[PDB]
Amino acid sequence: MHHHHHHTNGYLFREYIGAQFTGVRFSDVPINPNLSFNFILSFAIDYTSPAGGATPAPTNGVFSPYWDTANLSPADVAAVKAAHPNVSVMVGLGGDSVQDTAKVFFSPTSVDSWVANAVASVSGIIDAYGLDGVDVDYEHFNDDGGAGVDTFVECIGRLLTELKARHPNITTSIAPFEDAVVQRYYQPLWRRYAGVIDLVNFQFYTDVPTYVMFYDEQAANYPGGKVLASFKTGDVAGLLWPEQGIAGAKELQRQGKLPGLFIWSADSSKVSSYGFEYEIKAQEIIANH
Repeated sequence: MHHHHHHTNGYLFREYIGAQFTGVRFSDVPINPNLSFNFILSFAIDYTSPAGGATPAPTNGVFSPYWDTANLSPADVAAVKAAHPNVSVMVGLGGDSVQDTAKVFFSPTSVDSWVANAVASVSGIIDAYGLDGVDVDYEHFNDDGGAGVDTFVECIGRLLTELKARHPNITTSIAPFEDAVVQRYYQPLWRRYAGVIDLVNFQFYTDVPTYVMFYDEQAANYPGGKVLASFKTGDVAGLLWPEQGIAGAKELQRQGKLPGLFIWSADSSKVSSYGFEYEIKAQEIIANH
């Protein structure tokens, strides 16, 4: 039977930046003036510092910036936004590791204690940097006796609900990927708290044979037409990866299935053999339907 024609194509491009300390600055990244552009500062983490060889440990939701704050400061956020009225800057929470040391687990002491610490500390980072929202990117779960799915759903849902109360215009997102545990944690969060989660930054970087079939699996896992496509730069596999992402994004857009697109990461692109070419190509697609 005919499938309903999708009507979701949008004008959003997002760029993760700051995790890899390659000297990248907002001003290095080409910004297409004909779309909505977001940077995502990578990452604030509720772990202690690894500086000088210390072992990071969970802080129960007391987040600190661990991106390259020297090159991506509050003044730098203000400057890129003054030069580019289409730019917003968000803070990412979590990520894989604490500056390439300990893996970042979702490890609350309790819902209420973690939420209280997370609201205060993340609101503090949003205030200090003048930010426009928050991306939730927990990727490691203690799924065999540690903090379970309902604890995660309540922690993130209540954090985003209170931030939407305190910063009513902010943009929230979640960043799941295709891992059975990760999907079990994020799918019920979207079901129970979609009202306070604006975007799904699904990481597409399976035996599913095509990019669009893989995307449609996630559109069905996270209903509402707000799943962004994505790809990664600076890959061991080379330009094969990003070229498949570009082709996938073009095919999604042909089908009305491309609300937006994001790249991991500015830092990787900067030191790649292709510079920011994929940011330019991705933004050309998003700006010119």
